Amino acid sequence: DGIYAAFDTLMSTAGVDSQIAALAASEADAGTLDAALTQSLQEAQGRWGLGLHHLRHEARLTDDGDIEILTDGRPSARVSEGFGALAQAYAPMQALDERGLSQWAALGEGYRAPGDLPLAQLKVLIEHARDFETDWSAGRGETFQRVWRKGDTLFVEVARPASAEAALSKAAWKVIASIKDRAFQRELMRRSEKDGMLGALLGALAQLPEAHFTVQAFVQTLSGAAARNAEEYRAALKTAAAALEEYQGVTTRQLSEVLR
Amino acid sequence: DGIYAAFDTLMSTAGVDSQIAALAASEADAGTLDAALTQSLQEAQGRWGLGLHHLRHEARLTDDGDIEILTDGRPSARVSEGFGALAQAYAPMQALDERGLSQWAALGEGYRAPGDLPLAQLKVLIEHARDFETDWSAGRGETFQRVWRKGDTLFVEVARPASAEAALSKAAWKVIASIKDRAFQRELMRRSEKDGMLGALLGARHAGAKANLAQLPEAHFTVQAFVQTLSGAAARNAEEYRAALKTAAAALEEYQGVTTRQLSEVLRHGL
Amino acid sequence: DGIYAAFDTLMSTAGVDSQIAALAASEADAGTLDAALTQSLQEAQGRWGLGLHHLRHEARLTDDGDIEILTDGRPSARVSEGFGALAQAYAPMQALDERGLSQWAALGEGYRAPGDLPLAQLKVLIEHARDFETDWSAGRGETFQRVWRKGDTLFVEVARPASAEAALSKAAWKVIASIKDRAFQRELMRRSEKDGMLGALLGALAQLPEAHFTVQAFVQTLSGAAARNAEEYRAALKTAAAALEEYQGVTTRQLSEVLR
Amino acid sequence: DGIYAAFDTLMSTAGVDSQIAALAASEADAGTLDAALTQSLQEAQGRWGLGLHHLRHEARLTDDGDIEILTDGRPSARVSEGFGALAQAYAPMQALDERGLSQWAALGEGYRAPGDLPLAQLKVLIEHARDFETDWSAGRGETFQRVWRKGDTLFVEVARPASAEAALSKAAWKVIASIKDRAFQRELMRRSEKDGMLGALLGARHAGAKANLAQLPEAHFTVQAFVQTLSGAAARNAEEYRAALKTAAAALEEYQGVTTRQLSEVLRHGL
Repeated sequence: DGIYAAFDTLMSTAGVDSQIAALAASEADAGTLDAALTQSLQEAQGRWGLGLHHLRHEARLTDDGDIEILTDGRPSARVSEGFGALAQAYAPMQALDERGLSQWAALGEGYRAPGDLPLAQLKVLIEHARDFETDWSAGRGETFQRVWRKGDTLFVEVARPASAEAALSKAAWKVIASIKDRAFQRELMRRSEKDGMLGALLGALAQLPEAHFTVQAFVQTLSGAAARNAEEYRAALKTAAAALEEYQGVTTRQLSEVLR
Repeated sequence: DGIYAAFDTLMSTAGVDSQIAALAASEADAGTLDAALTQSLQEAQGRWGLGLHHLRHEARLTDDGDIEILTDGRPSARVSEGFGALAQAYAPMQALDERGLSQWAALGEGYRAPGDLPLAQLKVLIEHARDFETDWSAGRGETFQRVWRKGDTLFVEVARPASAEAALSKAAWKVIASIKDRAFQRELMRRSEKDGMLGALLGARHAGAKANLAQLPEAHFTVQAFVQTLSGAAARNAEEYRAALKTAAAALEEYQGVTTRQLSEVLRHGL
Repeated sequence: DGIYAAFDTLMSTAGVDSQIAALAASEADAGTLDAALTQSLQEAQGRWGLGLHHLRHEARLTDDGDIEILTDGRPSARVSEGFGALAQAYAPMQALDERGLSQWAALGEGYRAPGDLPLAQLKVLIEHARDFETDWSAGRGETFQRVWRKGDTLFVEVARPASAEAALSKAAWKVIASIKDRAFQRELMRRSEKDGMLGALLGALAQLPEAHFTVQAFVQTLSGAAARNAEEYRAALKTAAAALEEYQGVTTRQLSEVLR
Repeated sequence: DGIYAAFDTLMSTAGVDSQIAALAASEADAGTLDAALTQSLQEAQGRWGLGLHHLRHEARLTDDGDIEILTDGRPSARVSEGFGALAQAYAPMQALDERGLSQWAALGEGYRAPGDLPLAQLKVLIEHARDFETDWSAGRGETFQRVWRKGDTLFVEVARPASAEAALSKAAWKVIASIKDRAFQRELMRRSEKDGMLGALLGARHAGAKANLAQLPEAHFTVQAFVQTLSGAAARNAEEYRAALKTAAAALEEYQGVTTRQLSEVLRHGL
């Protein structure tokens, strides 16, 4: 179950407990496995902060027993090629500004409401518009928020962009601070002075998916009448911010564990 | 030659100067004539007030020298069948409330906002929503309004519902008030108290006038609405929206007055 | 009990639980308090790694209710003048090399055995010499060791020199890594990038005794026949190394607590 | 003049050429004479083998023209009191074992290493210890050794214990073996079998010879030891230590042989 386990780690870098290997162990058929893979990939895309909401992300089993990742049904990458390869495949499809926020609109071509829109106007849009989308707006705790509705589903995205290097540095900091051996810790803190906690931990990388994917956002979804309710929108925004916090903490602790 | 003038008179009831007869006489190719017929009939559909904005309306020439009208690619009627036949074709696809307003949405399936939305909320929708539609207003008399945007075009519809019979009755009231023979007009009013003003007028017309009046398109079609369209940046302008609402209201009033005058001059010249 | 509490913190920087304020609260007389102060000062001198074993360190109550610190009976400093003042008073009496080890001999003038002495020769000196002293020798875990006998007491000193700046940096590292608030921690780690964890913690010093005194050594003492036994010497060396480790850990955790 | 020569003869029993009489005749000031007396007597104390290294030995002139000997600043005897009186003064401060070796330590209170310490351990002590002392060796016959360092000076003491009576007995054996009168020597041996060889010799001496022999310092003092001293770097040299041990042993042998010859030439010249 090598490819299944690799997909499991790829999902775990986004805080997704896909359990794909366990599902394959239960003699699940190709369709059920593909549906689970696609659901996990969509969940992880909602958290990676790549800004590809305009594309349909799917994952399927191939004839040779591999897992293929596709965008809009177009073959994008395969797991056997490595996680860095899949990041390289995703890169040209992205468009990021200096803040790490996606410049693409989730609804594609069409009007986009300004990010500095007053809350009363946003309430009007929520209650009475058909489809709408807002640009990135500043939020609490150095985060950014936006919202868009497609059909009968309202998506609220809260993002704090973060490079993989920063998360690796934070995890290495925590790991170095948590070392029980005094002399070993003093040596690592000494090497850190010269090569960062990066070369401190490594001296004591691309294969690990955490070097390419880290949690940067979270998308919460409302459906039905809840999609047209301001109370539900605010509740979803709060839950999305809390989920971003929780999943970033989970991923940083997981990275610390894997570096230990 | 006759069918083209018949189409022209059908369009004239909706205020459309199609000039199809002139285009036919100019020996224009088929595609141009079908395009002109389709554009004229689509223009007239927004004025007849049938509430069929969700259907695609087309008109094309057929092999046997007639004009065929189609909705959603499905044939509906031929012009030679008569105007009442066209009305009977359009009727089962209508859904009107007690006020004479269409209950169908212009955008089809989807959310429609309530009517009488405050200027602030409607302004937010106009400036920042992608596509939207509102229900009919409460009314300012027998005049109602609604607005919907599709893609890059905003449509403001102002409708004063009126059947062809209602317009003919208004014209009949006008001509009876215009009659200088006081005894004759008093007699006509005495018969009207029993048989309706329209029926009283028709009873004093020529022999077989009812059969000679069903041949006119105005007995089945009349102006019930006016749609004013904005495009581009003006489609997202609340000021342009309210100005277009006023423009459509004034245009509807002018058109209905013109139909009233024409129907009065027809009923008086009858007998 | 301000001066008593200040002396208590001064002893706590060496890991000494002097409890001087509690003793003064029990209406202890001047002699008992002075004896306790002198014992605590000697214990702290054994751990500060200042290399002043050749001097007699005493502490006494003054007529005005202060505490006076003396070397060889000569007034050296007073607690009311501050801990930095006492460090300044101790500084000219010191002699330290590039490794942070004291160059002074604990027995004063006289012969000093080389630090690279073979262990059999050291055993002979332990069993049959009257008084002896060895220079600093390298030991396990980046530590250094030396031994000397005066009269009927054998002292084994194990030292890992460490500046107060390094201990402060290590404590700030631990405190930053232990912060429960994610955004606050990210801000501190960001400021650290520019001003060290020093300005990171301070921006969110000389008055605190930890800025001037930190644990650098430990001295274990044997008496009687145990002073002339090689087994006892090796056991004392092991206990001294373990005590150095334990007290350095205790002081670093205490400094982390006081910076939190 | 007599007391100075008496001190000289007292020193001669320990191999010290004090020349106090010449210094007195040279009219040297008091301080010089006291210093010379003290140095000579301290030199003789290390050869008499009384084991009083822990005491400070001094000699000084007094008001009445005599010489007073002091230990630790306490007066002990005057030279005019006789040499036996000086021996009786020194005796209660001694502590000798059955071998004639002093049980007192040279460094006083403190640790003393066992004797017969292997060359390696003793070498470590010599090179790296500050101050140390060892007990007496097992002996190589009646000759014993020990070593102690104080400050910058190392002392190696080699002792062959012998009372003045023992040295006189050895000299008596020598002179009796030297006697050419075979009948006389056989008679002396016959009396010696009963009264000791020394007593047999003294019985054949002059009248009142025992009273005429107590006036000689050699009846109470004799060479029992030799101390060789190293200073400075040589005080921390094991090779210098062993060389000094050999030097002290040879010097002790030479000194005791000289005393034996002198005592024999005195006993023979007696009668």
